[PDB]
Amino acid sequence: ADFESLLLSRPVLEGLRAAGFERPSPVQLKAIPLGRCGLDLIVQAKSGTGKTCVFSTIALDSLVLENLSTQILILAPTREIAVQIHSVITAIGIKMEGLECHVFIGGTPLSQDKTRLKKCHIAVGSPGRIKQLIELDYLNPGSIRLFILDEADKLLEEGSFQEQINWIYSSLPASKQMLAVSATYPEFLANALTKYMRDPTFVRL
Ligand SMILES: Nc1ncnc2c1ncn2[C@@H]1O[C@H](COP(=O)(O)OP(=O)(O)O)[C@@H](O)[C@H]1O
Repeated sequence: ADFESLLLSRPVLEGLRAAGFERPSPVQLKAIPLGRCGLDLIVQAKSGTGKTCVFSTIALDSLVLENLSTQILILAPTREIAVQIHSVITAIGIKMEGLECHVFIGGTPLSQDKTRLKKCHIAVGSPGRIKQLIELDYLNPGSIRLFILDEADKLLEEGSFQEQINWIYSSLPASKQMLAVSATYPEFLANALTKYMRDPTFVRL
């Protein structure tokens, strides 16, 4: 089956092909329609199966491009992974004129993040910086409808970002979709995600 059978919009289809993604991987076949349906997803599959591309594709297909507002928030456990996500979104979104996707990490002045957030469809960042930006109302979360956790195991493990993610989650609108993707699903992650997803759909190979 091809990407067309997944009912993606033409700009996303064209972007996928331009970015070198000719046919969906098994996890993409399963997860993309469920993502388009608006369901909360837990996608658990090993590294390299295509999970980053899954959520990036669901995200881009969901965007109202003509509304220059932050509709999608994506968290990553490291600065490098935040940038990797940005690279994937920018590649697949290459046919979407005026797409604004930006990375929010430590080391840039907050005043510059403030300016960048005035033109930002998709915010990608680390939990600490994103929390700070929401607290300052530099990122007003009122237009966010899709909240994505990449490497959710690493995000929510002991000594990581559960407190900040709980806080961010609570700041978001009541009505929203969440996606969590992870290589593993240990008890701590199963338990943590009950805070955010009432009755998630699981996607596994
Ligand atoms: N449909 C596809 N066709 C070809 N290559 C793909 C496809 N989806 C992902 N890839 C590539 O496979 C690798 C792993 O994808 P990624 O989305 O990073 O997986 P994960 O997040 O599960 O580790 C990357 O190099 C990515 O560019």
